[PDB]
Amino acid sequence: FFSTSFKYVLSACIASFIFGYQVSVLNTIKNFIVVEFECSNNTIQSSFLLASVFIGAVLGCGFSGYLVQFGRRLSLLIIYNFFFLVSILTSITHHFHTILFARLLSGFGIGLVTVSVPMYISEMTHKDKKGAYGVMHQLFITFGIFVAVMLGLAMGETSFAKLWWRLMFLFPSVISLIGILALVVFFKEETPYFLFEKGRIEESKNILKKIYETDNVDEPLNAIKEAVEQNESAKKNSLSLLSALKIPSYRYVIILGCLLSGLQQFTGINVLVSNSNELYKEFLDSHLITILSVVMTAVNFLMTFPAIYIVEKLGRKTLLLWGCVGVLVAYLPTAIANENFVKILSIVATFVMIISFAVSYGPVLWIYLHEMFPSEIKDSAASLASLVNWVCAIIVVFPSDIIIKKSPSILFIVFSVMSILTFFFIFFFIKETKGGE
Ligand SMILES: OC[C@H]1O[C@H](O)[C@H](O)[C@@H](O)[C@@H]1O
Repeated sequence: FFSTSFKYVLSACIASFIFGYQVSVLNTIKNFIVVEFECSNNTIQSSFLLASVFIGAVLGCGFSGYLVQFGRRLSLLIIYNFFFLVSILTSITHHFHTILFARLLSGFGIGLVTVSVPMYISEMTHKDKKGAYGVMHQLFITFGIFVAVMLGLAMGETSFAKLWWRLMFLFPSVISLIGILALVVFFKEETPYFLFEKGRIEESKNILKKIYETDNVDEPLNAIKEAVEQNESAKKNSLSLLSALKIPSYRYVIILGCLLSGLQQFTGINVLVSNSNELYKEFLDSHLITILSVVMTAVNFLMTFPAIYIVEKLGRKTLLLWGCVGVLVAYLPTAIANENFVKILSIVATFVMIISFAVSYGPVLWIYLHEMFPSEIKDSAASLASLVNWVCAIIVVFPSDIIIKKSPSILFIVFSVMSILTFFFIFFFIKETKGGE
């Protein structure tokens, strides 16, 4: 291996770290902002504010199609400028209105990352290393979440606090300023799949010529030529944004693609992300909440590492099924228990689900998505599938908190039904991809 392939992956992964940090920055220092702003109406406003990121990420995943059409060059570059300017706005805080709009674009930006970065990795790494390098995207999403917790709880236990949580929202602007200037050493080249948009064939050759340092790249460029000629034809055919529902041959991929992306949220990951400091308040103290959460995100970040190597060994379908097994062992034993014995099962729920998610479904989705739909439909369908993920985030998180307050037994039971449904969905429909186009 030649680390120049990984070099371009890490440069795009700065945007994955800005996503993960934006997701949980406000979710940790939420209580601090309440002090200035105004429980009660704050609980309602805070839920509205949480939604703006999910509603914005839907619109981000939507736009990162019209945007990616101009290249993953501008697509990534633009996020770093945007996120630097959103971080400047989020940091200037006064009232809910300002921070709702600011955290709506922190969601629009986040959306772009979910489509743009996995596509960049998928479109520059070798067929055989595609999965592990795509796993990097999640490895920095998870790292972004944990960093936010360690940075925030650093102030935990004020005048030198009001000038700190402000400095926390501003942190991703410096990271974006790093990433933007870092894509001056890297972003003088765009992924070889740009052969279809621009006939810069010699430039396309010189991309793979540096990636693996092989001067004769007749193998992947003639493989890209066959994938580009399939696109060149479809444009003359005029295959619409849809045509998936119109053509049964294309419906089986768009529907299964959207279904798998949506089923990621029907696991209960973002219930533990957005309500880390809230869901544990039911019994556990404020001193305990901060510990069980800082350990959780550290575990979540650490568990993404084993996925790097086992995504090419087992594959994508083999890993997906194992994640659905571990989630049944995390949900069903806790579901019947609540119809010292259940206090132990609380820690089992805390980590068994986190452990099985970060190594299995978490990264696999964002890499399996850019491995499906081998033709022009690729970028197109990969944007709408990732949008369903952010649509489902609203569909899962919102009712989950309502149902946790009324009956937790029914909640863990419905999540175990989905844990059975997803396993048998992957086993019956989901393909296995280890190298293609
Ligand atoms: O690690 C947690 C994260 O995993 C994935 O990236 C999901 O898409 C995201 O919604 C979740 O917050």
